[PDB]
Amino acid sequence: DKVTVITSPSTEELVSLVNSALLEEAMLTIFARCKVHYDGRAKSELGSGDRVIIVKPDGSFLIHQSKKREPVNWQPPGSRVRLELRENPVLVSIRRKPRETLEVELEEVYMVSVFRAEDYSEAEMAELIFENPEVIEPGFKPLFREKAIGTGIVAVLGRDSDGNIVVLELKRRRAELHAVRQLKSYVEILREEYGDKVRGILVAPSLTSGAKRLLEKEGLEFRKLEPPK
Amino acid sequence: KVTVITSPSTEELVSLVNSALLEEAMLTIFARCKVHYDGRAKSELGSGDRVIIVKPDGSFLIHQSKKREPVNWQPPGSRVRLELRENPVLVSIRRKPRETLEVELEEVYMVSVFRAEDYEMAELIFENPEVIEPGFKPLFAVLGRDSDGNIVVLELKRRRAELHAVRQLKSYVEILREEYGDKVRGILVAPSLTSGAKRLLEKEGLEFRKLEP
Repeated sequence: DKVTVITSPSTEELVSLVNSALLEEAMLTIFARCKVHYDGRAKSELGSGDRVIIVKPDGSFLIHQSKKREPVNWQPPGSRVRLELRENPVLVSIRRKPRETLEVELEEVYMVSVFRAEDYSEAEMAELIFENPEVIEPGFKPLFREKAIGTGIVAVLGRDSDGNIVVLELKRRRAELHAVRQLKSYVEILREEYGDKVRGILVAPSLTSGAKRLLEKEGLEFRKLEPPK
Repeated sequence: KVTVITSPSTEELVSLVNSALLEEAMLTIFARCKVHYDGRAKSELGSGDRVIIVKPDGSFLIHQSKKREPVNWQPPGSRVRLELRENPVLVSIRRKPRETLEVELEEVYMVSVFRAEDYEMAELIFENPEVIEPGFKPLFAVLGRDSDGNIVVLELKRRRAELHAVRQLKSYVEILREEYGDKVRGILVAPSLTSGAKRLLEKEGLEFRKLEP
């Protein structure tokens, strides 16, 4: 029961999902043609128009119009939300301290949705590669690991299926551009010595797309690995 | 107006995203996702359930289950494209300054497409006086007569009524009380009042009626 969705709901349906959401501490999201009234210190009035309404379990109220960025009207966490029936169903958000009120009259509700959403060491990578070389490449033979020459960089030297030297630069975190530059340098050294057979490979959970660009541009490669925890 | 799909295969996802991009419609997707944001400015957030809203103007909004502001967002005047990968990724490109915001969609709960784009009375009282109260006789702000033969004051406002004309109504019914005394009544006519206006209206004894142009 992760997501409930009712498209063009009825009154009893709307009240059902809305109240169930409010009670169950879930995220309520409603796409609607509505009319907006903000009564308070800074007065605001919005007429009929298509809007997205977002009500968080902590009380946060958000009204998003068709454009821009920020909400056209919003209420802070800790505020109070309730659905009261009138000629058309009305979503009332009461912020306290200071006490101000935001009423959203729902003219037509196109969609109502209840979204239940929960809140909230590179060496082990190397040793993992050694334990199972079949992670990186087929018939991959790892040879040795090496670290901390003039830096903190870690590396794995090995041989591939067809015999070429392979360097592996491991990054615990997401792989930046800098990592690709260092890998490139290692590779160009190894190239200078053992010849051009050698190919380097980046090992890291992911990368910035810039890093992928630089990778495909300098002839290097990438391999996906997730650090154990 | 609204097109929704629950637990989509990547075909459905990419289809609906392309539909949002083509038709200039609002794209809303509830998903458990992993959030990467990179550039000269850097932000990284792990797995969790989030709501993803892409507006036709290029605005990108990623909302978590709490607080208020988006957990990550991209300004209006940007570029959003969905690319298939290990898991399908929404990539929002901001240029000048150039930074990029990608969400890896691990589990996609729903995908939705949504359309867009929004952005005197005195005579009406004279004609059909039953508008104010049953058995109402209008005379000549607006002065009138309640069927008990009483002075009835009307102060008319067009849009939502704050407390200004409530003070006005108080003073008007007060001088009308100087002449004609008790049972003389002021009335606030407007499509809507404010809580303050409502309370001041109720305490000082005045009244209210619903009328819209």
